[PDB]
Amino acid sequence: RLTPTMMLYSGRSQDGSHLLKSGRYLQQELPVRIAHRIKGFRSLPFIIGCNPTILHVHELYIRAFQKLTDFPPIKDQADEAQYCQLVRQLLDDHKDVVTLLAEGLRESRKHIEDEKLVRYFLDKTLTSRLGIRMLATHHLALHEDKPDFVGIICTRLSPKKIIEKWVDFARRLCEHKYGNAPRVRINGHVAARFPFIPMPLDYILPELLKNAMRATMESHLDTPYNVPDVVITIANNDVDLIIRISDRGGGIAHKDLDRVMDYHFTTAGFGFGLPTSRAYAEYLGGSLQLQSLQGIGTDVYLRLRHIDG
Amino acid sequence: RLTPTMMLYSGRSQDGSHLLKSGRYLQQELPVRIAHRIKGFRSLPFIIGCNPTILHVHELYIRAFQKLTDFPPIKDQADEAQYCQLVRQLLDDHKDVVTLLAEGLRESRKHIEDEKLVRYFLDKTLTSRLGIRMLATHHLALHEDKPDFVGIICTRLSPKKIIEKWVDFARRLCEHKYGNAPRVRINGHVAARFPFIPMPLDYILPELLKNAMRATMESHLDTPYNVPDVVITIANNDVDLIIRISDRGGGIAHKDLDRVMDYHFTTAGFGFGLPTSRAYAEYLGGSLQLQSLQGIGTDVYLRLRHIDG
Ligand SMILES: Nc1ncnc2c1ncn2[C@@H]1O[C@H](COP(=O)(O)OP(=O)(O)O)[C@@H](O)[C@H]1O
Ligand SMILES: Nc1ncnc2c1ncn2[C@@H]1O[C@H](COP(=O)(O)OP(=O)(O)O)[C@@H](O)[C@H]1O
Ligand SMILES: O=C(O)[C@@H](Cl)Cc1ccccc1
Ligand SMILES: O=C(O)[C@@H](Cl)Cc1ccccc1
Ligand SMILES: [K+]
Ligand SMILES: [K+]
Ligand SMILES: [Mg+2]
Ligand SMILES: [Mg+2]
Repeated sequence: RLTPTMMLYSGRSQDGSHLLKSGRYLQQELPVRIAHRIKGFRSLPFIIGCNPTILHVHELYIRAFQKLTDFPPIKDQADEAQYCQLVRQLLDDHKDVVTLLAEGLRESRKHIEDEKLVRYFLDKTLTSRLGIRMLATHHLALHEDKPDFVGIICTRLSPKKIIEKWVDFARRLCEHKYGNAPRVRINGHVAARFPFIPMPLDYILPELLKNAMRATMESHLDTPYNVPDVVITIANNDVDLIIRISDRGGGIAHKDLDRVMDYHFTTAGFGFGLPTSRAYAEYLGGSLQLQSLQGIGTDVYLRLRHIDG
Repeated sequence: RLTPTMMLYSGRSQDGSHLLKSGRYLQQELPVRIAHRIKGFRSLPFIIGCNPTILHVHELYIRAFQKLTDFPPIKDQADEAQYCQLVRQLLDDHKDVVTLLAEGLRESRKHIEDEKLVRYFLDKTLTSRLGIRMLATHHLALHEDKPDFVGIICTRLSPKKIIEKWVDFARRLCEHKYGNAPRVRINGHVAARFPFIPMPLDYILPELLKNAMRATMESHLDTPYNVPDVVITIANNDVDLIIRISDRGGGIAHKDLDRVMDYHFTTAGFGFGLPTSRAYAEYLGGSLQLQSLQGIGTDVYLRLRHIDG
């Protein structure tokens, strides 16, 4: 069952033939998708494309294409096993790509007149990248025998559990900077369990939690020891999963509202949290919507489609 | 200070000359706006325009134009006083217009192929009507000496007070039908007071409250004696007033979501509550936005711009 035009193999065999079919799928799929990313770099405005960090990333993708296309057609388990080593190397080599693009683009984008251009390039590049890393990680995970997982697909994911995971994480970060962190309540369908892919949530949830906690602390500088809770509601229905994250952090100002979804815009991280999360949600067939109550707080609505039966 | 291109006179004199200037303004303004509504009827699809209820309303507007244009130019207080009698008559004669349009259009709109057509006609007709009734009522109110009012403009409106007014009202209606009504909590800027025109709120608030209470009751048929509260948050900033109305009434279904803002669409009133409220909010420079958590509830966000300094 599929992410967009990308299928995650739920097949399984004892002879391990599902691993060869998966491996062969990747082998046919990855080079084409990397070619697309390279075409993306080739079409960047010249002046942005000449930035040395952008050039570095452009070269990384070329190298990846080279390694992928030089790898021989998979015929046996020894082949597949070796291909996995390559996939692991590329996953690691490219792990800082978002950060590098942010850096390379930060100034150089100001050099051009179409602001739509960079946004489009980042949405496209980052979401294609997520899709590639999902397929790749899924293949590697097929070798695992974690219970409740078929690759990266959790067969019985609890939204509440994964939210709490990221809450603990964001609270620790927040405490480190402010001395305290809002407490988080979670309500709604807290007992929901369903088949789901965690990975997008692992990107998005911490970004939105960090935003909500930061806003809460910075609007309560006089009582850091007593700040309004962040409240999270889970709604699980047959079509989608909805996670609403509500804070009393004072809201997103009218003057900032039309900018918060721009890559690089920050009123402080490096301003990628919101546009990246939205691009990811929409890529997967969901959405990310903001409701600002200026003077009071912000509600953020994450919607992700369910895995189709 | 103004609604769109319509100015509400805050002028005041002891000789009562502000009343003559206001009266003269109305006299120049109303006939033109009524002419526009008549042109709206003239352009309706023939088959809809021939509906007898639609024809009735079309005639009402013609009569109104006739009476308005036959009235002599205002020169003195006796004139103005008489013009007020006319305005009062028209206000009353036209008080059921929304209901009549709903009825006349209900079936006849199915006869045509552009669904955008009726929506546009209603948005335009209903909002122009609100604007006219606001100007008209404002003029009449200039004769009043209610404290805290300049015409229909409240100089120190409390959002909490007007919300409670409509809560009591909606709860009574709801209790009459279900035996109980959700309790309502109000939070946020509960002590806010500012200059504001109540009239749009008096339309919108009861519509949204009725929706929220109905949804809550119909999703709790087994425990009507114990239903989730409706929760209302007031956010007051320098740009707008935001009133969020949140229920745990189960949400607006995915299959219904794209229809709830259509005139006439109802899953039960007569399906005008939402599209009418949105048209009114947008006419006044605000908005009405819905966030559905299918399986849990709905958040409705009403935003109205503040009176400009
Ligand atoms: N929940 C929130 N409350 C208030 N402001 C927010 C919230 N979420 C985001 N923002 C604003 O949006 C801006 C952009 O957020 P983001 O894309 O995550 O980048 P960053 O957090 O690195 O600035 C933030 O700088 C902040 O001003
Ligand atoms: N808060 C809500 N919760 C659930 N459903 C709602 C809510 N508000 C509106 N709806 C749905 O939207 C439809 C249209 O609402 P409206 O325009 O007010 O007309 P009516 O209430 O007369 O049907 C309703 O019939 C109902 O199905
Ligand atoms: O940019 C990335 O992170 C990805 Cl596209 C690199 C990669 C390519 C192919 C296979 C696995 C990882
Ligand atoms: O349809 C209405 O309610 C309004 Cl437009 C009728 C009216 C016209 C002119 C003055 C006052 C009321
Ligand atoms: K941003
Ligand atoms: K409707
Ligand atoms: Mg952030
Ligand atoms: Mg209604």
